[PDB]
Amino acid sequence: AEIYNKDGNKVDLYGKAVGLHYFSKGGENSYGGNGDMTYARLGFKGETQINSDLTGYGQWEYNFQGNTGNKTRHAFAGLKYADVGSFDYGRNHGVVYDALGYTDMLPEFGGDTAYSDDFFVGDVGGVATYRNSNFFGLVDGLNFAVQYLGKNERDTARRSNGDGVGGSISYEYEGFGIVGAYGAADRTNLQEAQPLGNGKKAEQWATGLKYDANNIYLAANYGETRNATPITNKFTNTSGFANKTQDVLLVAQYQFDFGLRPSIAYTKSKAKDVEGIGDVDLVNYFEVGATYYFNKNMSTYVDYIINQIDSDNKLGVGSDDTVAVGIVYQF
Amino acid sequence: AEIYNKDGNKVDLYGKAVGLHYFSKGGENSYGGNGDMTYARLGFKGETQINSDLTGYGQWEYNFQGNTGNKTRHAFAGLKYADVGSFDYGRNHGVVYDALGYTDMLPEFGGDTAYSDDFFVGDVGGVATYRNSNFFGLVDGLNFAVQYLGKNERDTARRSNGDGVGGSISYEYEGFGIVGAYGAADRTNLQEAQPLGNGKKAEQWATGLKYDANNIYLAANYGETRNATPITNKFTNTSGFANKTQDVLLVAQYQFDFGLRPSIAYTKSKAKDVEGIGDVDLVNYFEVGATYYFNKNMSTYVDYIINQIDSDNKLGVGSDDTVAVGIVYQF
Amino acid sequence: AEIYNKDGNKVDLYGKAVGLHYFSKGGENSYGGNGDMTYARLGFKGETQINSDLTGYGQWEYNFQGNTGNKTRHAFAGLKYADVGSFDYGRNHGVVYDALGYTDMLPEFGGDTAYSDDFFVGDVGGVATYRNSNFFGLVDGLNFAVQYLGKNERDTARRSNGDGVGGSISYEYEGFGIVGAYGAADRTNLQEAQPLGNGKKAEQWATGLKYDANNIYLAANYGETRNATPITNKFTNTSGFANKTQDVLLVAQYQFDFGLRPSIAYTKSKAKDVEGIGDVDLVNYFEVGATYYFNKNMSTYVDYIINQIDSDNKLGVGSDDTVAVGIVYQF
Ligand SMILES: [Zn+2]
Ligand SMILES: [Zn+2]
Ligand SMILES: [Zn+2]
Repeated sequence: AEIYNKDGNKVDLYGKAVGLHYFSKGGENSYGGNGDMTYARLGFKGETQINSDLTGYGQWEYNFQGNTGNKTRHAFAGLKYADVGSFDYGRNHGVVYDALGYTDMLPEFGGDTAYSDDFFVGDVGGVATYRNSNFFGLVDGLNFAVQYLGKNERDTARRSNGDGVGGSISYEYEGFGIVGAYGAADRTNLQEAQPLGNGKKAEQWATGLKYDANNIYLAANYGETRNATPITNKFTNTSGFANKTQDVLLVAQYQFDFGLRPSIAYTKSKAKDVEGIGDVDLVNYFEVGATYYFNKNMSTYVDYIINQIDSDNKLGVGSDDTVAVGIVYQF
Repeated sequence: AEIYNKDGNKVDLYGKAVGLHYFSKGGENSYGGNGDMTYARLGFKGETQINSDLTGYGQWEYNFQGNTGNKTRHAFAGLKYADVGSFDYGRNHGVVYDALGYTDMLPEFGGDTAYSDDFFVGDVGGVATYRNSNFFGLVDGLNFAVQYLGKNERDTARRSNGDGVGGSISYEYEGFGIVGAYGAADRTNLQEAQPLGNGKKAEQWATGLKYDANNIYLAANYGETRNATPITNKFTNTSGFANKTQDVLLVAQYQFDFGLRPSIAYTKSKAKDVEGIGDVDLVNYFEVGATYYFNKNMSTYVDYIINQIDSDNKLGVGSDDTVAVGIVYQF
Repeated sequence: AEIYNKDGNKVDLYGKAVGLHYFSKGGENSYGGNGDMTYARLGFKGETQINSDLTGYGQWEYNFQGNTGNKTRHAFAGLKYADVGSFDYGRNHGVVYDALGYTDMLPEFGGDTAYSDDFFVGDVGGVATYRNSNFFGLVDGLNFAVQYLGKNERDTARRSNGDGVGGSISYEYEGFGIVGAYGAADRTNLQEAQPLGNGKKAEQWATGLKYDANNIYLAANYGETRNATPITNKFTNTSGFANKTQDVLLVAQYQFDFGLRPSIAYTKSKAKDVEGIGDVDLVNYFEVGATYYFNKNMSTYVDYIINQIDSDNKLGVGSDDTVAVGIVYQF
């Protein structure tokens, strides 16, 4: 929904309402919880044409919970020059999300390893991102990004980070996409004080393949982290980071013409060398679900998580299944 | 204010600014308090036409305090089919508000028994509501709704609830409306732990008549609750629910052509079998007030509460008068 | 960006995204801090034409932090009559900001003495403001305002205030503006309980000159306060108000045609008769900075604060420099 178009400036307002309910046994010990999870979104996107070759842009988006959970998701501005690329700064996706966003396609769940405020894998504040598409207008399909992560010292370890760099490479050909991304940063003094996880530097990287054509969507991600994945020991009420993780995400979806979109997926996340515990799974589930698209504005969906986590998990990660049911209006 | 109209999708943005001040003696012991109460509202309403017979819709609205008090008020989406009715899920009005909203017409106050997060009587999160108007297109004026209330377990008893059902019937003829509504739900374990109120099931119901024609508005509500009205003993700092309440609300207003709209009202709420106290009034006042409408966008108002609560109230409910003065811009 | 124009009602939606980073040594002991400070703004402005001579209006604006700091900035409505003036009530600027806003022109910093929730000098809630421009349509350039400040009793002393009055006079001629403003109010019981600052009445006043023409901007402010400037003793973790302050702000800026806008400024704030301390500076710095305007929608900026505060400051006010870098998209 555009609200302004004059002097080469465009503004688009957008938002959605999501009525959303989670079902689990009784649901402290489930994958997703139990109860109401309804929320709304509001944001704008602006693009201004400064000259023939240069464009300016900003974007904001907020999450309002309708059930705590109220969050800015995007807040950034930047410039794009003809074939040199684009620069922007703000709260934006980490560059490793260039890989991980390949499998972030399920109706409600999925994307379990794209934590917010976790350096590079997800929704993070204070990142400057240089981006180049089709490699200086020379090689169509080939894209790359480099990103500087500013130091964020905050009250909790979970949401803090030090100075860091990362980058991504992508190639997109005949309906396929392959991607690799890597990032490293300093850990804050407070993080290194935490019980779990130890090391001066944190690191995250992932690769990915996707196929997005002929009403099919199929994507696979492999990632590894060092000292970067936040974990909590629900038994001893201890927090920190996992020294190493190894994560696999697979998704397969097909889009029927009449608007039904079934989905199957798998997610497995394993921490290694966790202080006190050793090897323990963080995430392990299959997902079967479907979305029904009535049109570009309206949809409903059901998202079942068959949880492979064992009830005897040592970190006390929840072992029960959760199904989400959701109805969505967006503009 | 519509911002989109193409492909049978409409989006309306709306909001208002309310400059608002309350006056009381000195005002801990007043009906309404004392000081600034200014606030703003923002929301959207969308409607998409899926086919000949089916429509999709969503709605969101937020309250921003300008003086804590920041709240989502509506967040829901749903579908409406030609003469079968409508279904929606989200944060919405309880179905008992179908009755109580008859007397919710005063400039600033009123509607004292339509608590938020109180099962069925007001603004509540996690409700699926089926609605039918003109009874399958057969009997004009006759409407009914049934509603399922999902279990909401939260940190305080006041804002939690268990699984529940409710319904409403309404008839609207020659300027009149009559309505009855009823709802029952399980109380959470935490609620039953509270000092005040005891019982496994909570219940609320109300009836109402209104006359809304010839520039007149006249409405009466009677309600009763069991184990559902939140009460606080300000003497002993004790909380819970009233075992029984009996509530009466009357309103009478006339709209002058030149934009003045005087208003008189009465509200009385009595709790019975309150643990330790017995019978005690929660609300007891007369209201005299007026709104001046300059047009569809601008208005000011004054709202005087003559408080009948006695200073010796045993729950320490406040006994002093409050007048509100308010100026409002809306679009 | 206007979204409505029919029946003499106009609504303008507006907002901006600001990617913003502060740089300081290591930055507890700096002027501005250190890290990400990105934020977004959203607001509307409405104007309705009631009759030939009378107009209604409302305005709201919110600040969303993207890094706590989420705030309503404006929320008010009012009426303007042909040559009698205008009245409005809400969260608005104190009338002393009529003076202080002259020097509030730097890219990111500046305006250090226009505290929010500080009676009269800045962003304050619960003020009714009468305003008259060109003195009843008789003397072009000559303007005045009188303002009543309602009592705000809150949990902290810093953000509370009692009943008060203030006013301002302004003259604007051939590119110049001169202004004087004054305000006085009661201090709340809680404020008078604080360690620092003592007196029953608080007072603030300031004068100002500005020159705003030929691509130049030049402004000077002098102010004094009594018992109104909030100060904190970071050594002993003590709070309150300064018994007296004396504040000077100077700014000089030039706007190049091609969009560069260099800026130099000076700010000095001195508290006197501070309980335990005596005479101590609160603010003391030079600013050199520049903004680059690409157009009416896009801009970037750098803002350097050369901090004159001494490391041996007795209130433990921070002594290090801070440079801000920022990119801005607005509509
Ligand atoms: Zn995002
Ligand atoms: Zn409502
Ligand atoms: Zn302001």
